[PDB]
Amino acid sequence: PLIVPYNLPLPGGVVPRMLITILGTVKPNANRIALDFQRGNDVAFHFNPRFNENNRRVIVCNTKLDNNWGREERQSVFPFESGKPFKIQVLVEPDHFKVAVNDAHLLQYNHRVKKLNEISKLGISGDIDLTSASYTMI
Ligand SMILES: OC[C@H]1O[C@@H](SC[C@@H](O)Cn2cc(-c3cccc(F)c3)nn2)[C@H](O)[C@@H](n2cc(-c3cccc(F)c3)nn2)[C@H]1O
Repeated sequence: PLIVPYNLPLPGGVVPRMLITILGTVKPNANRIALDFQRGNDVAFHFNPRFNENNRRVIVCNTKLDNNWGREERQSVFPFESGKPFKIQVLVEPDHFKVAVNDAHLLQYNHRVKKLNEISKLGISGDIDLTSASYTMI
């Protein structure tokens, strides 16, 4: 039963074969969730499920550099459900982040920030009850 927003340090940055697992429950009437992999003030990977963008559900992914957002990558497959428990897994691969939700592959995000060892914090925010956030090496 962790506090949101939650900041999870990633000691020494991310590395290929690192697996991050987030367990929680989506609040009723949730509007948004966000995972922010941070390199200092920059956001290397922003993963942003939106439950009502013009009455559509969409996942927006982006990178923020020098306080400016880049080109969005959008995914219309939406596995989250208001009120229900979820599992997000982020596997770091050499050329992308690989995201699975409830054990089903969802998307890959090509690395725009290439100093992977400097991506050393994960922020978790939005309309969820957070149960656990951890990492391991596979
Ligand atoms: O990009 C990423 C950014 O977006 C902006 S909103 C502006 C664009 O969404 C508009 N737009 C559409 C398009 C486009 C591109 C292709 C197709 C198409 F149809 C449209 N191009 N630009 C949003 O404020 C940003 N944010 C979210 C949060 C946040 C904080 C706490 C909790 C939480 F859950 C989230 N903090 N900052 C972050 O999410």
